[PDB]
Amino acid sequence: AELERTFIAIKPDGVQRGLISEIISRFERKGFKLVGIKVLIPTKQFAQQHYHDLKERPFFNGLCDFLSSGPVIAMVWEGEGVITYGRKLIGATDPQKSAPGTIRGDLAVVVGRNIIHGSDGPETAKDEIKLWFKPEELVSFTSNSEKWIYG
Amino acid sequence: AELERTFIAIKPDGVQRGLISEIISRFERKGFKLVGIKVLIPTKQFAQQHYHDLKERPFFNGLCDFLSSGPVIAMVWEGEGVITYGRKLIGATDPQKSAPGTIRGDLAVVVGRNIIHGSDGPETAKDEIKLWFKPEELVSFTSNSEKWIYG
Amino acid sequence: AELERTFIAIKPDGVQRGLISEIISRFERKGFKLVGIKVLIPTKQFAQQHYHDLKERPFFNGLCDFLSSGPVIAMVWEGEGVITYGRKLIGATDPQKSAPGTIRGDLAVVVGRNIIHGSDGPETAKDEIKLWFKPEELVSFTSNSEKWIYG
Amino acid sequence: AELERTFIAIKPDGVQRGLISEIISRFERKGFKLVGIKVLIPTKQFAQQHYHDLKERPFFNGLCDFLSSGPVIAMVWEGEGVITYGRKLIGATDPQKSAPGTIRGDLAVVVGRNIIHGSDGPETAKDEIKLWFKPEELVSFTSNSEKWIY
Amino acid sequence: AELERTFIAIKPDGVQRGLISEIISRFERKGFKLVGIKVLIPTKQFAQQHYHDLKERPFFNGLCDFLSSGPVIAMVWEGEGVITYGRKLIGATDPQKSAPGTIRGDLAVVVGRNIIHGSDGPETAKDEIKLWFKPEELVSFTSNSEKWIY
Amino acid sequence: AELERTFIAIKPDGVQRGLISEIISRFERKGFKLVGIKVLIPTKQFAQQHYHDLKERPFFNGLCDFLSSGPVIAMVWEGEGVITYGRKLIGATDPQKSAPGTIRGDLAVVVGRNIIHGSDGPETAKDEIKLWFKPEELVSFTSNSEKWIY
Repeated sequence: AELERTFIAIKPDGVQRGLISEIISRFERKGFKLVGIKVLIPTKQFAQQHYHDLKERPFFNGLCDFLSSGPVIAMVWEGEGVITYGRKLIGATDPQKSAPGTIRGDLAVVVGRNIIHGSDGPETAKDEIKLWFKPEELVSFTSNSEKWIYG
Repeated sequence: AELERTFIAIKPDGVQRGLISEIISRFERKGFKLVGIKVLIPTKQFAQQHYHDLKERPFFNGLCDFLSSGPVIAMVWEGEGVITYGRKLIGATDPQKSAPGTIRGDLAVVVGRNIIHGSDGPETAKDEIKLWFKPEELVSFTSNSEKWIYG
Repeated sequence: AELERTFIAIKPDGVQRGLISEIISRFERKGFKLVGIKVLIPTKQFAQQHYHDLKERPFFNGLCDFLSSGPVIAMVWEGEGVITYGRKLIGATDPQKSAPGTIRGDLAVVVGRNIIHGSDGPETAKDEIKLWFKPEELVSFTSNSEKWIYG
Repeated sequence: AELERTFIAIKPDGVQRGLISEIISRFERKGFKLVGIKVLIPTKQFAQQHYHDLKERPFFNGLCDFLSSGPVIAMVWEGEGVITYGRKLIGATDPQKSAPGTIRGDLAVVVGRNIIHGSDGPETAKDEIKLWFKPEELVSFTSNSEKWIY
Repeated sequence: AELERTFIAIKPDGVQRGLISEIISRFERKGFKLVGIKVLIPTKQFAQQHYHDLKERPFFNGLCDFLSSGPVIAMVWEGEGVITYGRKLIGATDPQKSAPGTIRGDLAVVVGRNIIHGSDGPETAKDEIKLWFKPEELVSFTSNSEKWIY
Repeated sequence: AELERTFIAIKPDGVQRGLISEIISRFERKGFKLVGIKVLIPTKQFAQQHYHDLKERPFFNGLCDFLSSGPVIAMVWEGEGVITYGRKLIGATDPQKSAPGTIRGDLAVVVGRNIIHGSDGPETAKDEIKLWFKPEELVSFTSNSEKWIY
């Protein structure tokens, strides 16, 4: 249960707006642990693979062109219910409908530039991790704070 | 749409409690842009003009005496849906009923000292701006971050 | 009304995770005032006295063993509606169900390690204060900011 | 003594990089009080009568174009020794040589884009304040925290 | 070595200006541990046996009245070299002369209201701690983060 | 000139003490750009070819065991004078001797656990970067804020 993992990615707008430290702190200070991270520029190809679910939607091409229009911070966070909470933390899809206190609510204005992405379910989480990370890049260790975060 | 503007004012209590930087950061870090700002001490007269809508209410006189009991930070923020979000950011009228994460919720205790004011609609927004700022004091420029905030 | 007081305690997990300054700031920056504080390690005995209400529940013993498994920051905050708001600030009992922006929501993961405790009612508040503090340790003064927090 | 005022301006690069809240906080939290503030886009000319003591240098022109390439947050801060501490807060002219903890040392990288400006003396202060603010724009009030700051 | 303790107190002006969280954070985040804390309003007399080494000076009386003009957050911090670093954290006696990054350099303006106090040596520490805390008020535990701090 | 890169790594004690966000912010907010980052648990051996210039010292072994006792956040930052300022940001090798405002002065206590590492020169940088990152792992893009930083 405390081994659940989710995929979080700071999209290009987030990175180009210098929200890395800020976004990372919301997950770090919560008690979740960073078991994988990397910077990279998705190829339009790769982008389409990540969005394979939306391949036949109007905005599909835009999403792919955008997700590959700049650097991206890919991450994998471990923790109990981290997938669900990662979303609670991220906020509504549209910033204008997210409550202050959530990442999108505090740091973004409109849907098209909603700075971050988080897995929306246990399965997509696994797929998304499998797609952005080679198992060698992932880590396994016990945080010192674990005794007090879960006990 | 991305040109909408709202009026935000840090009332005397807010200023006397040193919440300027803090309040400003909630709007700045969101992605909205400061197109007008000034410090000043409203005259009871001016105050009544701003609250003209409440001229025949019990508390009217209190509001006017208070809004002129010290310095005030008047501002105009530009951004898509900034008027509505400016309110979401500000929180409920009564601090005790605002959720943590909102300005009033985090930084104020009771209704009578709810530290800030934001326009509550597209029309009052225009009137309020027209009343606190001479067009010369307002600015127009494109933020560097615009490409990534709206795209 | 502005004299209401509540009991807030940073449990061992909170202290062992270095959340003192952070937790304290949420109450301080709100406008409430610290009228009593101390550090100490509850004895399993004392713990049972504090949890006397849950003496015949499965988890009772766990709670007592835990509340005495390390240092604790006991506090008493004064302010209008501070009891109720202290809870709003703390968030749901289970971190996973607390909204970002609340202490538990931002800084904790699961129910068993929900880092803090706040009185849940005007009566328990009085009892809890009476139990953790000798009247000599409590203070009475008027904050300079009072004129602007309540007026 | 505690009525000393200095002029602080956030340069276009500062504003453009959204450092308004951050900068203002360094001053507000110290105890100084904001007695004058406005946002404006300096005219190429205006820029020149600000950097006038440098009209002799080979960068005066470069400076003037930049100080008008975008919005500027002009400010007036009051407090004892504010002019001098204002500079300590800002740090060395060259970010590379500023100490971590100072505005430029933390938020800027090179001299050409040192995001902020602060009067360097009692005189330049007096002038600078008069050059950027009409006396009405400034306010006079005693902060609630004055009794505990001084 | 890592059991060294120092006495830190937030003066009335500090408390009155709501700097409790801010100050405590500078210490907590460094790695030192809070082993003793209380809030109290020093009696005019109590103030005098604290500033006793200064009963000779012409401000001893002024000091004593002030240290009792309001609430005070008294604290005891433990950690290696805490006494010395505690002072570095606090900064110069005179805020005007403290470096940005230090508690006084960031949150205070003048000497008369330098918001905080920290033991200046191993001895004054020992005494100061005994003068403000009963041995029960202090705690002894090994922080979870000890293994990674030392 | 503005393509200078340095290697920054958050040591196990740093990661274990949840200072990832804090450290990264000191760099991000300055204007430097994250062009390479990964998390990994160095092998006892790997640790040795990093601290190789110290294989002569009586702590080389101690160092190597530690740099592999837990996860590590390895990073590559780009910006003008980044190598040098990166060090100013980090502060003295010994936390006790670092100034408040620096990463070690604020978040660490002793030399043995100084939570972070930063290349000390242009050469060691070049090597260190090549030792920890495959050229694919690094990225090349011009940040939106480049026009206002330089």
